[PDB]
Amino acid sequence: MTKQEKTALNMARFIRSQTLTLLEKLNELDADEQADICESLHDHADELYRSCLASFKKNGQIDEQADICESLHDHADELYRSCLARFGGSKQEKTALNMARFIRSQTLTLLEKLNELAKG
Ligand SMILES: [Zn+2]
Repeated sequence: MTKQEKTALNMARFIRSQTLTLLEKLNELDADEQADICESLHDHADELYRSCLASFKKNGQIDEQADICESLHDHADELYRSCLARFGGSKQEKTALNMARFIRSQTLTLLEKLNELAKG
């Protein structure tokens, strides 16, 4: 596996955990809709990672992974969007929001590094 691939792999796994850490915080606020969205988000992160391991162990010939990540970014964005439309203004809520945004960003750059990888 190359440094490129590894970084991209190391970014995917990181997202699998973050979706879990934020899922926790989301449950405490009883933000049921958001918690539900984060789940699909987490489920997409599980498929994306697995798919990348498969490729990076054979050959970094990624293609579907890029497609997935796109769907992962959509959720991370949707998640952020919904949180930005229903949260009050407390500390607890402030954190769950910035983490949501943080994820959105991490999924953006992931998608980038994956695309720059599908073109060789
Ligand atoms: Zn999972």
